[PDB]
Amino acid sequence: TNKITERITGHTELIGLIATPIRHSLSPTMHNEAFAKLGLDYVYLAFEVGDKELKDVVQGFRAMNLRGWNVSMPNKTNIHKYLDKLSPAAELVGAVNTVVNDDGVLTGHITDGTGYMRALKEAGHDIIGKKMTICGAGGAATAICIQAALDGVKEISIFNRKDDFYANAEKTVEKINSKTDCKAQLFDIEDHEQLRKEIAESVIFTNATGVGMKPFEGETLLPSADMLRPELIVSDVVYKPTKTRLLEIAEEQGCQTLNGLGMMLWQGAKAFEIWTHKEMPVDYIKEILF
Amino acid sequence: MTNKITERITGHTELIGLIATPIRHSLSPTMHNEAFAKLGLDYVYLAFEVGDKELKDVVQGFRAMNLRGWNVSMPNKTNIHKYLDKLSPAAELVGAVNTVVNDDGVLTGHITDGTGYMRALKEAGHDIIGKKMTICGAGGAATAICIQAALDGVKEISIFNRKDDFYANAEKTVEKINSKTDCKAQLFDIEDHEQLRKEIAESVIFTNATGVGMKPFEGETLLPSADMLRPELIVSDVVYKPTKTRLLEIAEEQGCQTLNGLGMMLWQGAKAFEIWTHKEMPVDYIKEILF
Ligand SMILES: NC(=O)c1ccc[n+]([C@@H]2O[C@H](COP(=O)([O-])OP(=O)(O)OC[C@H]3O[C@@H](n4cnc5c(N)ncnc54)[C@H](O)[C@@H]3O)[C@@H](O)[C@H]2O)c1
Ligand SMILES: NC(=O)c1ccc[n+]([C@@H]2O[C@H](COP(=O)([O-])OP(=O)(O)OC[C@H]3O[C@@H](n4cnc5c(N)ncnc54)[C@H](O)[C@@H]3O)[C@@H](O)[C@H]2O)c1
Repeated sequence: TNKITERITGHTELIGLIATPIRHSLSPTMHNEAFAKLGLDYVYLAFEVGDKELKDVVQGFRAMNLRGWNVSMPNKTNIHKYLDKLSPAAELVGAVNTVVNDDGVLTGHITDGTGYMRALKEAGHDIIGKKMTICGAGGAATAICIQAALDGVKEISIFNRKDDFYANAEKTVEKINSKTDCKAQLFDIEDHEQLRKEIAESVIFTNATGVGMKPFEGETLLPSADMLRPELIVSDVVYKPTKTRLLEIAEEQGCQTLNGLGMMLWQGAKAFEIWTHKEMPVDYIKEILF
Repeated sequence: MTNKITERITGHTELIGLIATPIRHSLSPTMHNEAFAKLGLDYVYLAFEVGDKELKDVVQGFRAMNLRGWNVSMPNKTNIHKYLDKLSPAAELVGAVNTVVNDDGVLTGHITDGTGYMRALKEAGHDIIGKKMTICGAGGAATAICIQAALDGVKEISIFNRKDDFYANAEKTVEKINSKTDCKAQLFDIEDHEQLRKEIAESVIFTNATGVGMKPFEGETLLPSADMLRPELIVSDVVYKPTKTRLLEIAEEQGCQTLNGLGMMLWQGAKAFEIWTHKEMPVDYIKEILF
């Protein structure tokens, strides 16, 4: 006996993911499994789209009436030119990773920061009204620092090395202090004495850099274990490995820890809720993915 | 060893589109997604509501998206050549495109309905190559069939159609056939029953390529009387919903061998499937699932 098994028919609609490289992404599995579970007639697909293709793809998407899509490197900071509106965070961050189409009007959103903050809250970590020291000034750190500010974190000390992102960090600081009530400051990651004071004075220490992840597995920006203390919360955006070097040291010091699994899941949920006004079953998806 | 990921669509899966409007009740996506699943090809087929105002932006967007290919239907078949790079011989002579394939950034337009019709006949043991056909219709499907038929080597084709918007198209099709193929084509009024009787009597096959037999015209047929048919004559209809139109009902009763449009539909898909993947769609397996 043989019958129809494909849930994809002429009624099925598309949610995209446009970036490059991108085909190894886990996001399609996340959303497809989420749609399947909820009985939603959508499929999610990734497309290799870069600078040269971006304008055409978005015009194409409007013409195809797509409900929305994700956007990843190297399009996140450029896509606003082809959108109609931006969420407060996208406008403040200057990056878009999620687009939604409402009656032809394209609104750009940024869900990485939201996801990160949500994952903390779900993990039972309250950093609202408290201080955070964070490493990094890239796409993720920026979204985290701004969403954190917008959510009510009182103070953020940012540490980054003197590379291509330091100037972005400076903007993040300036953006945070001028258009937010959160107080932010930037420090060189090599300023180890300042790093010590900032960590001691923070309820959370967060890695938002590629350090800890390939090609830097087994490496941490943390110079010494004695900069951590038992009550300190230590988090990392990295989740492959499930325990970075930083999170290993953290456990050894008695700290409570959290890798990036939560953040990737909840940034997916955010996107999903934006497109469907439904809650992604994170616990279910989590099981399926890991 | 457990693997709950039951969804075969990942960041690797590529897209084959269908652009037209209306188009969401189309069966094509089931057809290809089932074929892809069965063969293990990492592809998915989706439909998009695309019409005149959206066509140019969509095709330009599929190029940017580097899609492998897509199907095209009403009302885009005759306008799409404008945004393509090359056309198959049949696509250029027909002037319509229903299938596009992207080879290294170069988009080629193909027309598979005529190909699908002829293939279905051959699979059903009917050889009309070098013979005469009488056909009813002057719409997209009839035009594709007549032109492909001529290209495949049909010797002569008598076309019948009512005096509606399509008659002018028929005349054009006749001219295309006579001037660029070795086939002889003539056009007659469908209400000229005596010419119809004669053409059918001189043909090896009689084909309906109009919407008569299909709702809102079920139970109805353009064939004025059973008298015009005979046991040897092959009678075919492009319609397959219903699977047995009044025409095929009458033809059967007169001892004729019949064939509905179910093969045309399957083999039109098969052709597309083959232009895109260079593989054979398993028609037999897909027919079980669909119908
Ligand atoms: N959990 C999630 O869902 C999630 C989401 C986004 C990003 N991430 C992870 O966060 C990390 C950074 O992402 P991004 O998009 O912001 O990257 P990015 O390229 O935008 O930023 C790179 C950041 O890491 C720093 N950096 C890189 N190499 C370094 C080194 N050797 N020493 C010191 N600092 C270094 C840079 O200064 C900068 O702050 C990646 O590992 C990524 O996988 C995780
Ligand atoms: N088997 C397949 O895969 C396949 C593929 C394409 C079309 N079709 C079917 O073939 C039929 C025609 O397709 P098309 O796209 O060429 O249609 P079309 O709208 O382009 O053309 C309609 C044709 O039918 C004729 N017609 C319609 N109503 C009539 C009537 N009451 N009396 C006399 N003539 C009439 C017109 O004269 C014209 O030639 C439809 O029923 C369609 O569903 C089947």
